[PDB]
Amino acid sequence: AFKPPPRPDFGTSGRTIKLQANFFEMDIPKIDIYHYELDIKPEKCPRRVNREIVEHMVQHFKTQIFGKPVFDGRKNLYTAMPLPIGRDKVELEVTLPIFKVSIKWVSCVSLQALHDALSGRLPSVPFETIQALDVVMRHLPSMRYTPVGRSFFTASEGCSNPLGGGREVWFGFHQSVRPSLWKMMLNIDVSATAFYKAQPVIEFVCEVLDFKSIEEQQKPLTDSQRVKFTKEIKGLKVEIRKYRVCNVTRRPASHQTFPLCTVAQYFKDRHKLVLRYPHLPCLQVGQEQKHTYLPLEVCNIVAGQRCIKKLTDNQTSTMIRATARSAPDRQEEISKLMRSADFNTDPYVREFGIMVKDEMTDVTGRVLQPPSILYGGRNKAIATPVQGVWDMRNKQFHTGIEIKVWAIACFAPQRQCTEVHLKSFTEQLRKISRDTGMPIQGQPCFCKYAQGADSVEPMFRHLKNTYAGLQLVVVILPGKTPVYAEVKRVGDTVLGMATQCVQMKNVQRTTPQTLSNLCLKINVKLGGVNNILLPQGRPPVFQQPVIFLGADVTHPPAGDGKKPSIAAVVGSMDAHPNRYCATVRVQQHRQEIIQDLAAMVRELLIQFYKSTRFKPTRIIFYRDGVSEGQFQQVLHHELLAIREACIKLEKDYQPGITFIVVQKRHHTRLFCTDKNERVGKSGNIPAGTTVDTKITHPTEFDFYLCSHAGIQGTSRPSHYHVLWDDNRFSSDELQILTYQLCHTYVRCTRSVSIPAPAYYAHLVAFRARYHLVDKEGRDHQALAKAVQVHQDTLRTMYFA
RNA sequence: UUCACAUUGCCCAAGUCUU
RNA sequence: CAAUGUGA
Ligand SMILES: [Mg+2]
Ligand SMILES: [Mg+2]
Ligand SMILES: [Mg+2]
Repeated sequence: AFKPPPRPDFGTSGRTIKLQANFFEMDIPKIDIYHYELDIKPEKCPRRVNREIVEHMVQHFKTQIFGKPVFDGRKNLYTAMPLPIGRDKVELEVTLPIFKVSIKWVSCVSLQALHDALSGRLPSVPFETIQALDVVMRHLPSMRYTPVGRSFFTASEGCSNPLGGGREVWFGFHQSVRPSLWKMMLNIDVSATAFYKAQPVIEFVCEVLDFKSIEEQQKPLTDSQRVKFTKEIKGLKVEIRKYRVCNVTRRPASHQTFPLCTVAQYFKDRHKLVLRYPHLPCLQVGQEQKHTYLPLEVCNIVAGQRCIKKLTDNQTSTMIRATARSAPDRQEEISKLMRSADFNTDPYVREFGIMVKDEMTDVTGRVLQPPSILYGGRNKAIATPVQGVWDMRNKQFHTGIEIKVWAIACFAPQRQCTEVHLKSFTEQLRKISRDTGMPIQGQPCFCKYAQGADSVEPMFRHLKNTYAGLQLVVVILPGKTPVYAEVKRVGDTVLGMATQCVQMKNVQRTTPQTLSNLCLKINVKLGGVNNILLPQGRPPVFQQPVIFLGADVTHPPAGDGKKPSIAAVVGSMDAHPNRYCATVRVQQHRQEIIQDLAAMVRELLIQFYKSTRFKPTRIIFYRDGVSEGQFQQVLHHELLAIREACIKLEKDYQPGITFIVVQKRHHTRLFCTDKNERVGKSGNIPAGTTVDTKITHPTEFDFYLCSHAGIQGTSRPSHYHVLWDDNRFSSDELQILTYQLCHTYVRCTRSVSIPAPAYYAHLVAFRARYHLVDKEGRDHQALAKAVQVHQDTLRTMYFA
């Protein structure tokens, strides 16, 4: 239960399309290359500090040693020809404007054995060899540019992309080495992120405070100003000799004091310095408990410090405006980068005789046929998606819900959302509900204005007790408000009542499209079936009972230290497949492995049997958001968790488990080669484009599938990787199955970018995160209850 | 909080050392 | 899901 299956075959389905991928072929020599371990003392040093130490050491000891190594920034060094070593250590003493370095060889890396693994000759790809190659390609840019993850950022030359607040956009590129069916590939993609301007602190103060210039004013800052500035620069580094800021003094430099005495005076006396701006305070740097101080005038923000904090609304707006790029525009920016990059020239890439193609790799994809969507009513109409989109005009829900009892609760101000507005909104919504098959048969049995989160629970309690057979509460919200989270806390977890919130602006001015999409959510929440896949058009897997599981963990934002990660798992409850149920848990901070999966799957198998009266013969498990580096760890725990659930249920119940990891967030981009193939304004590849050759895995079962219409920017083709498959799918069937599952998403008449089960799992997790707002053993149980839905909500699609 | 797509935020990675 | 855009 620990090795992924081989690729069973290649797909044959769909018309072919010519594509270019942001992969660049690598020509690698077959040689033994020599790996050395390293030790640098002290070893609490930053990665970049260590690189310097090796850099000098290499030029200092050039005679009788090293007479062009690469270095991974910690303890691994690679050379193209052997050193004067053996397994003998060599204790070296290096100096840099006081370090000791150990160099003990470890092994030989065979680039020969890598040609084999890329062939059918060898079963496995040797990670240690791929690791080496990565260090080679990364060595130069890790010192020229500023690394962030697997990317590299630098201030663009001649361009300034200021964000305000003392920030600006830096442009960069992702870089990674990947084996493939064809060759080694250099994956390159352009990116941008926020950095702090290396301007004087004085100018940094200005932009943060919105001064046109300093001297406005020459009075000491208001505490409102001194605090806001404290928030911006604390934790940043500054140079005079670099230092990190840990505090901003309360008193001006003229009257701030320390035991050797005014800050102004020490610079006046010791350093011959009279300060232009005594009225302003001082940065406290170094150790918080020690008493070092610097005035702002003698300090610069040191370059290369990424902005870890969230951008403001306007900074975000600016950032997007800068990096927004249609697919051709994006294809051209990667291309220009690679020609410019001059990978071949790099002297370290040369030491290892590596050659990189300057042109994007050509790959042949296939564009799969969309499934037909069956509707109900008397029409029993069939929708046919064109380019990943269809519509509901002249169509009714497969199983529409008749709404007899419902209510409206308006938390928008009466002045702003009038009874006319609500009445007109009710008129149109009823018109669209009729055209849609989910007839709202009469006016609401209750319609009252309210205010504040305080009125929610009593209102909803009154409703539940007063109106028998109450199906729905429509809730009008003024905009962004804590009432929403409250409405859902009470509705989902406290009273178990269906609610549908609507922004006030979408009530004041309705449209047929918005109301149609709104009915999609309502009908589902009330137990309806919007549509189903054309039964006779489904893959053979449906000939027997099968459950489709979607799973996902959602972790806390950057910089957060204590919030839990939220695991969510959903399972199909019919043979369509359309109706899903959901389980959800809180678990350890930033743990990807779903800890309580067995319990979650058991719940779903039980409810599947209660809904369908079948026991699944197969389990198709779509698992979102696991990266290659976590495949084995995740699969081991979660495959065994699914078996565990099955085994503790009955007998020998051993359905076939297919384990698929879905990755939407990678750096593979696909482009149309021929301009006549590009779709829409964004110029993206068409919905259904499938790639399972050339750029994919050399031995294992994986494929790219872009299942959605690209509206804007460059589409992300979702990657699927089969980690386990008891059911022995062919490439065709699984690719078609995955694609058809993208058309079973109930919130829109579109093919979405990942399978509905996986998509729902996101919605579920995000809803759990909403139940926990401002609430995040005894700690665990408190949160565990916050995300536990009512008994009456368990079997619903409340998350729609 | 009508909805999708796109940018960022999420596991891996990255990150952390005389006033 | 939140912020920000493109769209229906
Ligand atoms: Mg995730
Ligand atoms: Mg780590
Ligand atoms: Mg949005």
